[PDB]
Amino acid sequence: SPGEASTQTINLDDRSHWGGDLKTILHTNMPNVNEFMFTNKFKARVMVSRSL
Amino acid sequence: TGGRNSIRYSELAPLFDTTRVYLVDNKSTDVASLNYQNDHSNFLTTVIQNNDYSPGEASTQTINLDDRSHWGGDLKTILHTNMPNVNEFMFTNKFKARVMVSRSLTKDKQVELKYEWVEFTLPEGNYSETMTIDLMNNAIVEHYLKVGRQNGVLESDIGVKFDTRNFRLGFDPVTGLVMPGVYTNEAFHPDIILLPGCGVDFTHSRLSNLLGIRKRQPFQEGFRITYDDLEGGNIPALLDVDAYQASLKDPQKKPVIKPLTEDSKKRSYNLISNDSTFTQYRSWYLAYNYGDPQTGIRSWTLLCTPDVTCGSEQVYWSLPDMMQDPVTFRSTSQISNFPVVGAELLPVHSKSFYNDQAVYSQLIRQFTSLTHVFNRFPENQILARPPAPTITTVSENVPALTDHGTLPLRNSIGGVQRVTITDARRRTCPYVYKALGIVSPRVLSSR
Repeated sequence: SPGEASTQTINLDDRSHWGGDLKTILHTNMPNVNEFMFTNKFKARVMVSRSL
Repeated sequence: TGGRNSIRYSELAPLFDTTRVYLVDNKSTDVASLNYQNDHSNFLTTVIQNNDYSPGEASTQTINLDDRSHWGGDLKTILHTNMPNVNEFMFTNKFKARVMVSRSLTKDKQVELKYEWVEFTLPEGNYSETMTIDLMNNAIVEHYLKVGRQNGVLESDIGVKFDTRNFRLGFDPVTGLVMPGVYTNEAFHPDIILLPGCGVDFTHSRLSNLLGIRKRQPFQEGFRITYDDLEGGNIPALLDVDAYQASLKDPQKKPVIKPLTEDSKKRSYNLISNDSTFTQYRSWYLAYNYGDPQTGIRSWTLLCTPDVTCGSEQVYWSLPDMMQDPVTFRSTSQISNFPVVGAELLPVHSKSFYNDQAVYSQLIRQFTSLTHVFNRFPENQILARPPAPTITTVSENVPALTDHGTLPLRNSIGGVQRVTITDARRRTCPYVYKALGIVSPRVLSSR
């Protein structure tokens, strides 16, 4: 079971300090502008009223 | 041994050399909390027999066989079932047969006989060697009703019957007839009586074994036995008793030649020719014993003892959480593939008893009275009711105090072990009332 597996363990030998090589494959699809990367907002000051 | 013994538990102190851990189901605290949704053939047990801890909590603690040694334990077990003779699981409640299902005068003036394969099922229950047969014949009839008859089918032509007598004892080498005018109703092994255009298949039923008709080379998926197969060995016809007796008053030939044709209530005995002394009805027994041994069924089939149990099948124990996985077994979590530590025959034997009721019944239907759903054709000598054999057998369940060897086990036995009994096909077995395991670890070697 996945649960059951969560119990078992891989045991690198105890008598030695071990190390591992970590290679990874990352793939995204984030868009140009969006709310998260803060590319969808921007404050500007404009004219909002004109009266005599 | 020396420092390698120590069997330890949380603070409870050092125990030295073999001891005993117990695998039990009936443990009260466990039931309620762990194996609620499970059954006796696949449950969880707390092996920690310490009164003070929750079952959950216990599931944490562990029995530690000393680390410095490879340990082993003796596994004795008590298995007790109660599985019935016939049932859906062991495939003893189903069996396909091909019967007549329609009879109508086709469009011109010729006729039509259409046949079909139908699966009949028995009411689950534990039966006799015989009453089982009967249940089958009945199940054939029960169908003839819902369909057969109400479509031009006359009992005078029901296609399959499971009887039990040697339909050719009275037979006379010259007259070509069963002289005594009655097929001597003594029991001699289950048989199968077919008719033209039909037969039976056991491809998916152990009932075959109940009958005692085994395939001469079993590992062949498929078991169909049809008319055309039962060659040579058609039930000879009964001689006309009356015609013969009534004669002898006046070249000058006698009433012999007359082979009866039908019986009271005029049931056709379907004779091949208005000539031939042989009826169209064909018997397996007859075939096997009397027709060409090198060509007949005697060739590809084998005649043998009944056995109600339908076949001694075995079961497999598995204690995944407490014992090292035997040689080639892969370790997993798929219940239907756990490692196996012990095999044993499923606790069922066949007791035999002497039948007095053998003849008692021949002296009650000779003195007319009601009928059973079993003898719906009393006056037929063929669709009659197979004679009860003396010595019936009955599937009987029995406790099996078995004992598997001594197995290698892990040195860190979990607070909660999982027990699992499986069958040949690998699935729990509903018919298990009690499983009990006793393990006695003891040092085997050193690390």
